[PDB]
Amino acid sequence: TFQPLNADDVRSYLHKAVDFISDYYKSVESMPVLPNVKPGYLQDELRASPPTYSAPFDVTMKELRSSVVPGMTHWASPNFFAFFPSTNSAAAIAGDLIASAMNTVGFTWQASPAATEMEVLALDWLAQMLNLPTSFMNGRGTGGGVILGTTSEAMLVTLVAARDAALRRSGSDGVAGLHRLAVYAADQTHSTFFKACRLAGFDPANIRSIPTGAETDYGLDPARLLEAMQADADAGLVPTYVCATVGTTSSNAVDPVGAVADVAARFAAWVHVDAAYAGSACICPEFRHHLDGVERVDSISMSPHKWLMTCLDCTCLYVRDTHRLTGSLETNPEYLKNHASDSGEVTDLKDMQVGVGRRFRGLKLWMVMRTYGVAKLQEHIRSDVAMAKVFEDLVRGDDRFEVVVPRNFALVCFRIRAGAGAAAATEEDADEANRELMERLNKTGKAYVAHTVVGGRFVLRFAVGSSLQEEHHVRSAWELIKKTTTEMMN
Amino acid sequence: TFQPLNADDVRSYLHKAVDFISDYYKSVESMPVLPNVKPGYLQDELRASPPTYSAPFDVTMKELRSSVVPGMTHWASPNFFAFFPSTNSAAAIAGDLIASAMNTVGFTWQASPAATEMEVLALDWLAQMLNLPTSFMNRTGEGRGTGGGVILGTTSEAMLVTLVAARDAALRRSGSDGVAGLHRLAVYAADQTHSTFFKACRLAGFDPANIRSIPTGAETDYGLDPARLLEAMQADADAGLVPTYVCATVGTTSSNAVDPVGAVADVAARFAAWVHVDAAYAGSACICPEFRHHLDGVERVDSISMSPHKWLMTCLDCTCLYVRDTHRLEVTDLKDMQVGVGRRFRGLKLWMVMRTYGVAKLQEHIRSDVAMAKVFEDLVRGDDRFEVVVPRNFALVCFRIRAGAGAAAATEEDADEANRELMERLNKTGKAYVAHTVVGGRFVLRFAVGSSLQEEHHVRSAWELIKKTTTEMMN
Ligand SMILES: *Cc1c(COP(=O)(O)O)cnc(C)c1O
Ligand SMILES: *Cc1c(COP(=O)(O)O)cnc(C)c1O
Ligand SMILES: [Ca+2]
Ligand SMILES: [Ca+2]
Ligand SMILES: [Ca+2]
Ligand SMILES: [Ca+2]
Repeated sequence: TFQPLNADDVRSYLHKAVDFISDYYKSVESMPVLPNVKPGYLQDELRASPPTYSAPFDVTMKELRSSVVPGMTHWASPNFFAFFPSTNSAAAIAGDLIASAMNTVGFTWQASPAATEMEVLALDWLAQMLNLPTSFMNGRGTGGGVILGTTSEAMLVTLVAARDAALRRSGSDGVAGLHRLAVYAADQTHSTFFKACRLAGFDPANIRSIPTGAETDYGLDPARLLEAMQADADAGLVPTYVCATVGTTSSNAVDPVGAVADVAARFAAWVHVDAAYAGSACICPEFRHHLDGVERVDSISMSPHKWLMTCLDCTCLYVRDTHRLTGSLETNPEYLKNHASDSGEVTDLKDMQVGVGRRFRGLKLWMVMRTYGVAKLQEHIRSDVAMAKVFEDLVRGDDRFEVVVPRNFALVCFRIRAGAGAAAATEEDADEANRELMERLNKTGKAYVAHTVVGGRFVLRFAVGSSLQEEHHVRSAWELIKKTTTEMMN
Repeated sequence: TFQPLNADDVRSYLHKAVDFISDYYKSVESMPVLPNVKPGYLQDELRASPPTYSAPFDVTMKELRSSVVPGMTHWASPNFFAFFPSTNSAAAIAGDLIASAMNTVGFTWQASPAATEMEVLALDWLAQMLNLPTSFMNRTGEGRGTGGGVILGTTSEAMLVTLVAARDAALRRSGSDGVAGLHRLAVYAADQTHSTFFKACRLAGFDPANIRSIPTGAETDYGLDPARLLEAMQADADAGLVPTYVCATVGTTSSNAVDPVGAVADVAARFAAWVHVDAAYAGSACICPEFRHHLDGVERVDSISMSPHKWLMTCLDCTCLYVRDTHRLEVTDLKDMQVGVGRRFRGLKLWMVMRTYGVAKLQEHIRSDVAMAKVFEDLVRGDDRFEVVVPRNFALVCFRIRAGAGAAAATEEDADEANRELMERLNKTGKAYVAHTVVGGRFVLRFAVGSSLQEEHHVRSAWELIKKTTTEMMN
């Protein structure tokens, strides 16, 4: 008699959720971006124990509005300027809602053919937008792709494939040889790469974080990479894997992809390109040069759930040889066996990821591309970049401020210059002035700004592109920075 | 001038999705559970390249109805009897829809306080339903517990991150220079533990030579024999290897065997090995007192996982990992014990399920699935041509046509072929989806009760179809 998917409840709960969402988008800008709660508030307000009895879903939604929403940081706010925006769209939310309701589990093709074939089709469409070489999709090709939750999983599975190949060819006695494998990335590489290395069992003493400096705009210098890898090879270590980043998290530095692949090829090392954020911009011809050389790397990942209007989670991994991944990741449990899998004519996507089950993530990505089309997706990239250029040129027109690195995409790095005011004579002073500025913009509730460290300096990041954000939001943000800065001097 | 979240599109697209969903549940039983498509069907229906121009969302929805839905396997069907059902609820779907619209990333408490606290809260609520010791809890009623939890994507992820924590702890215990001593670490699980666990062991860098799959037999109903485990671990310790981690499963995938948790924890304690309980499916049943005995001894293990996205009415992804006494590793989940950093607000839908329906309805949800499974099991036991292969512990029944049922099921090899034929004929009708396993070297049909729209009459009707089909086979 209890039917959790009864027709009446399905329609009314979801209608109430849609009403909440409409109200939320109309009212989010008026809320403070950052909340004013203390750790532990939530269990105080909800209770410590689940209710014994049921409640009308209107009560659940009231507690959502009363206790959850006021304790949120509003990533959807047009005044959220931190990290990178989680850009979103009605088509993507619609697609994920439909996937959640059908709730298929696509470990094998047979487990739901449409879920796997649409994932393959969405990956292929995106590869076409990105102008990936045909070696990255799939009649003799060996390339292909998989949608994963995170860049970390994409790093982990390619690290495992590279690890297993290095151990096999170098003659390791089982994993006795694992302590001789070495891996390489610039010191601007996201911290999650180094964690994935540790997960896969690489020795922390052999995880090389290569220094970068202002001379290359903090991109990886391939001469410094070659020297590190050669020194390891001369010491009896096995260079195994290099991560190059296009669009680093701190300052949007860009590693030279082709030059890195050429260096790594001297050692037969795996090369993965992390383009989690800036990959989406490469659907535009004027940005596609940042991926030159990708035809010589082993794998590349990017996240539509950053800059391609697809809600979390959605990270796309492309490899030139899927057999290298399935060799490490495949299983063949009896209860999943089926004629299609046996035939070799399908790829079961459990064999391209860590886990077994998986959501129908292909649906929302296809719905975004199918509904909006390439031209609109390109104009979405370009309008975000143009807003960022407005903000950069505003920073450059005020001699109290400096733009710390060149702007490649929609992120501007800036700070209060030294010698800008009495409260910033030295550069250690200017450091504390910028920290004060940031904490003052955040208490306002009309901004969320977070910082980074660029060449030993305290720097404010301004990451443009929250989906609700328009040009006037960025200009008003500039006025608020200017205004707050003046009040700090006197 | 293009606004992807403009008010008109948000309402109209979502209302069209809700209409599709309402229609889907009302009509999914009339569709064949398994589709009649061949590999590659989709690229013959839809365009090969992404469109340059935009299209009305109605066109997108028409292609979903015309080309996607006909190629799906309907997990939501009441006649879906395979694997474990992905049980679901209006509250869970609503919660995941709201999470997608807010679209926050909770990689720190500050990156969204409500999101981190709600995940912690949802985990602490479920821990109470499971009657876990406070050593697995973050907050208690008036203070703090000594443990913690995190909401992960898969049971495989839970195994991987606990394997990594145990691996690193054993390397320090054994004075390894970095990973130099990794080749000495051994790991253990029954041969009925999911193959994804042995894959996770290889992912974490354990040596294939040291990954132990312990044989099980019918004498323990394919549960792990702790004496066999002790023998294997003692042998490795005597050879200079370091016993590092044991996985005990409550409700194995193939036949729902149950490993003896407390006995496994005691054997493993003699070597200081990490013990993880995998209760991906059966964990949800342990919110009922008549099932909670299966978790006796959990106070002595190191970690336990279960997946609400199997049997607790929460759509994928939702796997809960609990770790005891996390100091050995203000209000935060164990964010370092996941593969990635930035992922969805998974806790909202889990809280909405518990807050909207309550503990009593969740328990009756478990009990009424088990009662349907018992009905099916008694129907099978009442027909001499069939046998129930192992005792039914939860809502999965394993059965087969036995040898001697007919002239076409004379030898045990013939019964194997007849069971495969029965399965394929059932699936061809579109009125069922059944899949198989192998138990004690015999081909066995699984019957997994619990798809959310499924009622008792669906189960009785499936049994009549099984009888009808078997009769037509034996001529
Ligand atoms: C966003 C970001 C990541 C995030 O990694 P996850 O594992 O998905 O959380 C990694 N690399 C770059 C360059 C990023 O911008
Ligand atoms: C579900 C199942 C698994 C597989 O889990 P994933 O979440 O798909 O990785 C592992 N163990 C058991 C007992 C299962 O039922
Ligand atoms: Ca195969
Ligand atoms: Ca924009
Ligand atoms: Ca209190
Ligand atoms: Ca039920």
